[PDB]
Parts: sequence; C-alpha cells; structure tokens
Amino acid sequence: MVTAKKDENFSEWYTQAIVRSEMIEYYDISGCYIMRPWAFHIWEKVQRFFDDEIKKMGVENSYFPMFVSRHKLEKEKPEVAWVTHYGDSPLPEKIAIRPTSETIMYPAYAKWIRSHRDLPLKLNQWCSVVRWEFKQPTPFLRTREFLWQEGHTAHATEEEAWELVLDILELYRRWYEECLAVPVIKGEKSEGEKFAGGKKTTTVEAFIPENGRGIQAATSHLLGTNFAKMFEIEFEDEEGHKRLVHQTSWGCTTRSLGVMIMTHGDDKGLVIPPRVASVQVVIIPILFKDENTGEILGKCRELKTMLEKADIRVRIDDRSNYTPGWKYNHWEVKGVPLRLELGPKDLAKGTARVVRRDTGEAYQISWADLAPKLLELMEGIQRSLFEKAKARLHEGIEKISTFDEVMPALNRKHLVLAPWCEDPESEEQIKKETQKLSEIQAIEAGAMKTLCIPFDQPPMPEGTKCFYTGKPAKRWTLWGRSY
Amino acid sequence: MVTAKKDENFSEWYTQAIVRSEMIEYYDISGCYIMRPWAFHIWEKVQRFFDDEIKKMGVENSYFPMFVSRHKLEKEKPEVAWVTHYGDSPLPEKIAIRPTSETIMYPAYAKWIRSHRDLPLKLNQWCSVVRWEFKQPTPFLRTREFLWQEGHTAHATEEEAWELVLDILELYRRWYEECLAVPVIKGEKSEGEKFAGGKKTTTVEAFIPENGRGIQAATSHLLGTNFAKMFEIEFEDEEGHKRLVHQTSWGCTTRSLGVMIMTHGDDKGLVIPPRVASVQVVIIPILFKDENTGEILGKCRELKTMLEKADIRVRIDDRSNYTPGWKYNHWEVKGVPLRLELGPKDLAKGTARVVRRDTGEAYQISWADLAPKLLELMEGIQRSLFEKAKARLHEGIEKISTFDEVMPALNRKHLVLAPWCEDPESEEQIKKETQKLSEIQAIEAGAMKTLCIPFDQPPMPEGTKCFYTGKPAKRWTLWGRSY
Ligand SMILES: COc1cncc(-c2cc(F)cc(CNC(=O)c3cc(N4CC[C@@](C#N)(C5CC5)C4=O)cc(C)n3)c2)c1
Ligand SMILES: COc1cncc(-c2cc(F)cc(CNC(=O)c3cc(N4CC[C@@](C#N)(C5CC5)C4=O)cc(C)n3)c2)c1
Ligand code: PRO
Ligand code: PRO
Repeated sequence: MVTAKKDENFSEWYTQAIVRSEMIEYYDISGCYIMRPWAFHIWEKVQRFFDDEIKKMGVENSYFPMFVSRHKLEKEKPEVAWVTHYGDSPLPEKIAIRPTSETIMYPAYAKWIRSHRDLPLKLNQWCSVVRWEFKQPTPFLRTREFLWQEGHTAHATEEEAWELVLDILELYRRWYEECLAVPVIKGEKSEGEKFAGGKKTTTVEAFIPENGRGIQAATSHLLGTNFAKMFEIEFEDEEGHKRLVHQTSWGCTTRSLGVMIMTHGDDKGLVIPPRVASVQVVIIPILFKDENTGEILGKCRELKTMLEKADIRVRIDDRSNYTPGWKYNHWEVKGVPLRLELGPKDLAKGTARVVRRDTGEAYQISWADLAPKLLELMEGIQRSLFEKAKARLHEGIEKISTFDEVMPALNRKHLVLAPWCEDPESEEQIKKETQKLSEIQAIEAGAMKTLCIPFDQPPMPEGTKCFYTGKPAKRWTLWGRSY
Repeated sequence: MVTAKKDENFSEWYTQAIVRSEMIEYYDISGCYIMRPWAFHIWEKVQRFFDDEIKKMGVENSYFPMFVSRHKLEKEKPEVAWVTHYGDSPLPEKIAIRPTSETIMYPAYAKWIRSHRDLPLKLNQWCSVVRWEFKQPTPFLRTREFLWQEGHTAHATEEEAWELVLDILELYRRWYEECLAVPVIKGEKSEGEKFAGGKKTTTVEAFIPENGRGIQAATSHLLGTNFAKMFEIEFEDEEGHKRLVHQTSWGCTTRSLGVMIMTHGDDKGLVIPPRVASVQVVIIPILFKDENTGEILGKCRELKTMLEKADIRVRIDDRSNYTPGWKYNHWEVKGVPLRLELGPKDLAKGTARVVRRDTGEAYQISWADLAPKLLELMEGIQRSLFEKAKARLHEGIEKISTFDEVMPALNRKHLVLAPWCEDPESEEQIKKETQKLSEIQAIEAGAMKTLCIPFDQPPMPEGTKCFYTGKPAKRWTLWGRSY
C-alpha cells in the first residue's frame, strides 16, 4: 500500500509510488536507477509510437558510439564523464561519455553530404547519455544516466529545417498528450535558455501542481547553420556552389514516464493511461472454496481470449494464495486502469463486474458487450485523465502584468504568464531577485525562470509594458519555478 | 563497385563491401564503428524477432545502468574501461563501464527473490557494452563497443535453468539460420573456454571459409548456483528452507551481421537474405527520353502498392539522373535480393523483368502473378543461401583421428573434428604447439583451439583414443583457428 499522501508529502508519495509498483530499483552508483519491466514496458510503447511516426517522415535509426574524443568535444568550445584508463593502462588521450551526440555524428555528416541530392539527411538513435552533475537526482526526472532518442537532420534551406523542428515538436505533443495523457505547452525558449550553439530552441513544457514547478518535457532545436560552420557540413547546388546545410536536433527521455506518473497518480499509487498500460485489464476470479473453481477460471480464460481479439491487453491474476482484497490493492498500486471481477454469481448472470482505476466507478457488463464496452471505457479513462490534468494546468497559470504579482503567484505554486521585453539580462535579474525573495521567505517557514514563450499568444494590447522593466512588451512569456 | 575479390584479398573485400554499401562508417576512436541505417535496419529486424520469441517465454525487457562500482566488480574476483573524473572533478571511487551486467543486476536479483513463488525471474536488456582490448578491431566481429542483448534468468532448480539455456540456444540457432541463413553448430565449450564463473557454457559456432576461422556466433550459459552464492540470491520453499537459485545468462551481438555479410557476399558486394533485407525488391523504371515516363512511373507505384499488400518491402529508384546500369550496380553492392525492371516493352506485355541477386537469374513475370511469384522466389533465395552455406560448412570440417592430421587440415583452412580426452591441460598444449608450427610455417611464406563439443556427436567406436594424448577418447570435439 502507498501511504504518503500526494498532496502532503509529494516527494515521499512519488518515491513510494514508483518503488511499490515495482517500477524502479535503487543502485549503488548515485543518480542511476534500474528500470524494472513495469516501467520499461511503457518506454517500449512510447518508443514504438515515436519510431513509427518518424519513419513516416523518412527518419532512419542508426547507432553512433558512446565515446567522443576530447578534441571533437573541444571543437564546440561540464557534467561530462571522462574515461582515462583501460583497466590499469592509462589512455593516451582521455575520451568522454556522450552527453549528446552532435559532436560524434556531425563529422560523419560532413563526410556523407556532398550534393543537394544528398539532402535532407534524417537520422535518429535510441541510446542512453550521461550528464554527470553532483546535485541531488530524482528518479526519471533528473538522473545521471538516462535513456532517450536523439534525432539529427540536415536540409538545404532554413525553412525546411524549421518545418521539421515544428513537425517533431508536434510529435512530442502527441507523445505526451495522446499517449501519456499529459497536457503540454508548445513554445520557444528564451535566448538564455536555448540550446548551446543552436539558433532557436522549441520545447513542450509540463507542470507539476504539487510543487508548482514547470518541467521541460521534450525539445526540438533549429541548429540552423551554426554546427555546419563548426563541422564544415556543406552541399553543392546543381550549379556547383557550396552552401552550408541547415540542421535540427531533437530529443525525448524517460523523464516523460516521471511526468506521467506524477500527473495521474493518486493516494493509492500509480494510475497508468490505458494507451500505454502494459496490462489494461486485470481479471481477478473470485475463488471461494465452495465453488466450481475450474469453471470460473475457464470463463476467465475465455474472456481473456475474447478481449485480446480486440487488442485489449489482459492479465489473469488467478493466484489462490492471495485474497481478492490483496489483489485489488496490488493492481491498484501498479496503476492497471481496469479490473474485472468474476465469481459464481456473475457467471450465473452472464455478466462481469468492472472497476475503473481513476474514479473507482463500478459497472456490471454482459459478456457479449464486454469488448466494445471496455474499449469505450478505456477511451473515456484516457480522455478523463487528460482533461482533468488540462484543467489543473490551466488553474496553475496566473496571467499578470506587474512584477509585484509574481511572489504571491509563486506562493500559490502557480506559473505566471507575463508581458516580457525578452532582454536576456532581465531574465538573469528576475532569477536572482525571485531566488532572494524565496530565501527570505524560507527563513520564516528558489529561482523563477522563463519556461517558454508560448506559441499560443494571448492578445497583447497596444501599449502593454514588460512586467519587470516597464519597457515595451514584446510577447507573453511563461515563467515559473522549474526542474 | 566492389573490386577486391572475396577469394583473394578477403579483408579488403570485407572492408569494401561494408563501406561501399553504406553499412559502416569509421570513427576517430579506434575499435568503434558507426552503424548507418543500411546495417541498422537488419539489427532492428533480428531484434524484433528475438524480442517476440523471448516474450513468449515470459522474459521481459528492462534497463540496468551502464556503470558498475569497483567493489561489485571485485565481488566476482581486464579490458574494462574506467571512469575516473566528472569533467575536472576526480571521482571518489572509480566506476567501470559494463563489459557484461551480471554484477550490476544480481544484487537486485538477490533483493527481489524471496520465495519460490518469485521464480522463475526472467529479464533481458538491449544495450551496448564495452570490452577495451588493444588488439586490432574488425567491424562487427570484434569491436571495443558493441550492441547486444543480454538475458539473465533465475530458477528454483538446476534442470529448469538448463532447459532454459537450451531453449535460448535454439532461439540463437533460429536467429542465425532462419533469419540470416547462416548455418551454425550447437555445442558445449570446453572447461578452459567456458564463461568465467559459469557452470557450463553452450554456443552456436559459425565458420568463415575464406580464412578458415571458426567464430562464436552467440552464447547461452548455465550459471548454476555459482553467482547465487557470490551474490546471496536465495529463495524460500513452501516449508521455509532457503535454497540457492540456479541461473542462466545469454547474449547475442551485432557480430551476427558481420557473419551474415561474410557468409553470403560475393565479388559484387553484399547479398542480404530476403527475411532481413530492409529492401527486398528494388523497382527500377526504364526512363528513355522518348517514352511515356508518367505511365511507367505510375505502373511502378501500382506494383509497389500490390507487392506491399503481400508485406513485401519495396523501394522505387526513379532518379532520372542515373542510368539503369548505375542503379543495378548500386543496389547489387547493397545486397538487395530482387531487382524489378519496368520499361515500355514490359508495360505493353503486362509483365515485369525480375533479377535475383544471388545467381543473376532473370525471370519475366506477369503482373497478376507478381506477388505470389516474388514470395516464392524470396523463399527460394533464402533457402539457397542457407543450403550453399551449409555445404561450405560441411566441406570445411575434416574428421581426423591423430594429431599428425591437424596441420594439413589447418593448411586447407579447415576445422577439424577429433576424438578428445577433454583434459584442459591438453587444450593448452595443443594451442601452443599448433601456434608454434604455424609460426614456423609462416617463416617460409596462429593457434588452434577448441570451438565446441558438438551436441550432434558422430559415432564413437568402442576403443577410440584421444587424438593428442592417446588416452581414451571422451567425445568428438570441433577445433580450429578462431576469432
Ligand atoms: C536540484 O537538483 C538539481 C538541479 N539541476 C540538475 C540536477 C541533476 C541531478 C542529477 F543527479 C543529474 C543530472 C543530470 N541529468 C539531467 O540534467 C537530465 C536532463 C534531462 N533533460 C534535459 C532537457 C531535456 C528535455 N526536454 C532534453 C532532451 C534531453 C531532458 O529530458 C532529463 C534527464 C532525465 N536528466 C541533473 C539536480
Ligand atoms: C587479433 O586481434 C584480436 C584478438 N582478440 C580480440 C580482439 C579484439 C579487438 C578489439 F579492438 C576489441 C575487442 C573487444 N571485443 C570483443 O571481444 C567482442 C566479443 C564478442 N563476443 C564475445 C563472445 C560473444 C558471442 N557469441 C558473446 C556475447 C558476447 C560475442 O559476440 C563480440 C564483439 C563484437 N566483440 C576484441 C582482437
Ligand atoms: O540535448 C539536446 O537537447 C539535443 C536534442 C537531442 C540531441 N541534442
Ligand atoms: O557475456 C556473456 O557471455 C554473458 C551472456 C550475456 C551476459 N553475459
């Protein structure tokens, strides 16, 4: 049983939820966590979805090395792990473990791209990267090693690369919202937050109500020609002139599982959206000692067969050594969206009892309706999870016009949406001031930064001033405390 | 065009074949190679096959960390890469990159397994490992980083673990023989060659005729209780007694692509078995300037649609800036098994010309027969590739009775099958003597080791003596030079 309450000790609740459901295991190297099959299966599902979608765009998978030479990493010139010795033997030149693969892939890119006919070049890989920070890790959300995909494309024109950046960002919206039922906000990162060496960084941002923090959910960068200049990636037009390619890179990580967990979980533990649950329906037979158990289990198997014909993912928990009470809790903690109960009374009526994980609502369903009804219930659970989260997201954002409204909204664990002049020095000043005010507050018991400049801009009245400098406002920006 | 001949400069031929077909790219860190999509797709295919098959056995995927602490690696107590510094900051205790994950996973195993009801525990992961040897690498076959899967299971009894070892070894036979059309020999490794700390190691072995070398294709270990003792992995029976679990581990790598390449390739370059080719049929339209090109390309698209309805994997190379001659060679080098040619004369006859990659045989096929006929041709190419390789394998093995027959058979680039007493010291002596004889031979221009003790044992006459000690022979053993 999960016992910490999500709304009272959030970090303990999260730890319990992911450990008791068998999603993660601890490890003797700090900041690394084991992903057990119950979490792993969800990764496999979103991985298959995203793979299928990028294949339709002509992206192909590949595999580049996990090591990068010191001097190719220096061509770009920090949380980088260095390998220095093969066993006992010191290396002649230390090599780093990839934190990202731009400097690993792009010398190959330069070799492969010769003519405009070679473009676009579109590659992805699934692997893990390492970012070795000493700060406190958080399972899924901030870990020293994490699984991701990174996609890396090259085009003849800037407009083609930017269209691809936005197509991918839309795939990331679908990954969170369609697969994980997590609402996200599209937008552009500020100049100070954008990717090192990139031209423009787009993001989808999510929000964790319980601690008021925004979290970057996925990212899609217009690199433009910046890395092409660095690595001499050029193509020939049909007339023979050499031109720089225009590039994109984009990535999504197992952080997405963390965000799903926190968005949908409740005081009983995990709640997994039907579209990614590896077990959508757990069938629990009632097994009175004074019953035809063989008949009950037989009907369970028949119902499994029937539901699987509709591509529903079913498990029968027929263990006689645990009570139905124990099983209910066990599969609740694990987040299975639908529980189906079959005992002698149901068998005699030709119905089953079905309980949905998100609300506890129970239904009596005849066996003949079971597949279409469960399909409909699963789509309804998925939509409900998403819409309720969308409502919490919207309740979480305060639209302000002056800096004096910031700290009251932060103290409500809200994000703010404010008219901003987009001066980078002002973002630095806002970070430092809000951090100071937070510290001063904590003495009586930090920083607010930009999360993104949303694509969907509310109306900007003609003379509106930046909320912090009083200069002309340029656009609405979303700010908050952040991961 | 590939220009080195497979039968004359084998290593140059292999390099050309994998580079010119765009399968691999070089990298500035020795012993690591980039896998471009043309090779990567074949990995994805065999990966899907093996995943599907182990899932039916109840194995589930997971992901364990890439790092292992010095002292958990010492619990077992060398080609191990050590991480010592996060950027500038020296680590308090150096950590190694995984060469294999037994010591990473098995402390978790010990924590998770409490009762016999917890068994069997069956996990797999797909990742890369590093084995940092200074010797000369070979793309796919011996690399410093390589992709694999490793599966790790734990059972209540030794017989259950051994049945699983053999079930997996059969999956590896299917991986090579059914998917890659590469014949392999099942058997048990000798005491000196078996896995460190394991009880018994089984293998499937392949043979490379052009250099006479056996190569271990995949491996499936009975660990028995050895690692359970090391890591305290114990379970409780129903009466409450604690017993050691019995374990297996097993792995397969991208070496398998290397073996496929070398087995089927010819002087024109790659030949890819239809069951794993990412392009099974390349459609090449003839594009005379004085023709209805639109009609020709339209019919190409229709034929693609029709073939894809039969799950055939099709690409249309409709580029006008290359000749059909150039395209024929380009897709030959890449190993596409079937080429389909459509020009105005074919269109007028309602037929297509189809050329198979392995023999060059051409066929005229009416459009109505095209899907069933190509399906049949692809199964015939797959079978032919396999049977011819099976014949080369069989021609490659000499059955001997005395040590004086070894060097003549090695000089024929053959393996030998000999009655052996299985004394480990004799294997060491045979390695050293055959290496010396080889050196002495090379002066006028090394080692033979056991490859496996085959499951399929030829008849052993009642008084047959070991071929090297003259002691009683125990079993037939397969020996050869080796990777
Ligand atoms: C208060 O204490 C902290 C403050 N700041 C950092 C940490 C921290 C602690 C650690 F122990 C280890 C690390 C290193 N891992 C990461 O930084 C990281 C980044 C991301 N990112 C970055 C943005 C991105 C998106 N979208 C990009 C696509 C990639 C995405 O997913 C995802 C994950 C799982 N890990 C950070 C702790
Ligand atoms: C004459 O020069 C040499 C002599 N001896 C070694 C090398 C060499 C050169 C290097 F630069 C790097 C390395 C390290 N990589 C590997 O040892 C290795 C082993 C395997 N293995 C081992 C057995 C196995 C099977 N079945 C097990 C499942 C795993 C399987 O696939 C596969 C691959 C791709 N790499 C070795 C060079
Ligand atoms: O790390 C990043 O943000 C980009 C996207 C994945 C590859 N590099
Ligand atoms: O390296 C080996 O041979 C075994 C099988 C994969 C995991 N460890």
